[PDB]
Amino acid sequence: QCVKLNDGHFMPVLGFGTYAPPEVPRSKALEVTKLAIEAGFRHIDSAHLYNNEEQVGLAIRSKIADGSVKREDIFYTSKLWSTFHRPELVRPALENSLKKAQLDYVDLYLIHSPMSLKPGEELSPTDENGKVIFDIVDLCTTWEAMEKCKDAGLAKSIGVSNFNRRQLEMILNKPGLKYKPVCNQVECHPYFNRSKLLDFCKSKDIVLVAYSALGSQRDKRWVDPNSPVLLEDPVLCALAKKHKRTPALIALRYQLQRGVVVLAKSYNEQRIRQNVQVFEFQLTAEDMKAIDGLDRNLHYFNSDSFASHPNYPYS
Ligand SMILES: NC(=O)c1ccc[n+]([C@@H]2O[C@H](COP(=O)([O-])OP(=O)(O)OC[C@H]3O[C@@H](n4cnc5c(N)ncnc54)[C@H](OP(=O)(O)O)[C@@H]3O)[C@@H](O)[C@H]2O)c1
Ligand SMILES: O=[N+]([O-])c1ccc(S(=O)(=O)c2ccccc2)cc1O
Repeated sequence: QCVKLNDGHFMPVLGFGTYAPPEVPRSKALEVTKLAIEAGFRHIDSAHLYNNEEQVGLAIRSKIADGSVKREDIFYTSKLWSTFHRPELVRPALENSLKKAQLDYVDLYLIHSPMSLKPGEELSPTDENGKVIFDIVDLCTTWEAMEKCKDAGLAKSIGVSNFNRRQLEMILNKPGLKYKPVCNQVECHPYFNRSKLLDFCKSKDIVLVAYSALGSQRDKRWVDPNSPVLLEDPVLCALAKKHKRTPALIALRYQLQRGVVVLAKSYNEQRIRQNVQVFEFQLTAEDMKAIDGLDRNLHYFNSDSFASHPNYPYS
C-alpha cells in the first residue's frame, strides 16, 4: 500500500525504522533489515546519524541479489545531518550516503532536523553545558541545495523532518521554490498526535510521516524515564484486547486511518513480523476517538541538549 507524493513518486505507507543505539552491534542492522524485507516492509528509513547505512544498504542489495525484490520495489530514505546544512555541504553529504549504502539513488532525502549544528567532524558538537553548538543557516538555502540533488537524480524525492508548521511555511513561501517537500517526518503517536500539523500538511499535499509511533526507544540521552510508556497505556491495551491484536498494532493502525505514513522500529524477529499485521484489521470511529483522547503534548525527545536551540521546533 502506497501514497502518491506531490512530485509523483510513491511512498509505501508502512516503513521500517532502522535506528538502534550505539550499544547495539552494527551487524544487527544488516540482519534485521533483511528480516523486515522478508516480512514485507518495502520502505526503509535510515540516516547519516544512524551509523548503519552500509549495513542497511547491504541488506537491500542482498535481497535484490537473491531475487526477493527489485530496487524499484524498495523505498529507501536517508537524511542530511545537522552539521551539513550549509548549502555547499548538502550534495557531498548525499553522495557519502549513497556510497555507504552502495546505491545509485535514495528514494527520499530529508533534512533531518531544523536545528543546524556547527560544521566539523563531530556528530554532536557540544558546549560547556552539553548544549549542542548551534549554527545559523538560512534553511531556505539548504533547501535549494536539496532541490539540486533531486535535479541531479541523487534523490527521487526530497523532504524535511522535525519541522514545525512555521518552518515548513518558510520553505513553501520561498521565492523561486522549485519542489515542495514531499513529507515532514515528525514525532507522532497518541500522546503527541500532531493533529494541527497534520491538517496543515494535508492542506499542502505534504505527507506526515510518524516516527516514535510506538513511543520511542526511551533512550536515556533524550527521554525522561518518568514519561508514561505509550504501549502501557490502558486505552491502547483495552483496544488491543477488543481486537485481539497488540498495543503496538493499535498505535500503528491509528496512524494509517488518519492519513499518516507510519514507521516502526523493531530489532526482534517476532515483532518485525507482527508489525505488518497493521494491514489486517480496522479501528472503528469510536476506537479512533478514544485514541484521540490520549493526546497530552508529550514529545519523548525532550532534552536541554537541544530545547535551547534557536530553531527548536517545539513551543
Ligand atoms: N527523524 C527523526 O528525528 C527520527 C527520530 C526518531 C526516530 N526516527 C525514525 O523512526 C524509527 C522508529 O522510531 P523509534 O526508533 O523511536 O521507535 P518506535 O518505532 O517508536 O518503536 C519503539 C520500540 O517499540 C518496540 N516494538 C516494536 N514493535 C513492537 C511490537 N509489535 N510490540 C511491542 N514493542 C514493539 C521496539 O523494540 P524492539 O526493537 O525490542 O522490538 C522499539 O524499540 C527510527 O528507527 C528511525 O528510523 C526518526
Ligand atoms: O532515533 N532516532 O532515529 C533519532 C534519534 C535522535 C535524533 S536527534 O536529531 O538527536 C533529535 C533530537 C531531538 C529531537 C528530535 C530529533 C534523530 C533521530 O533520527
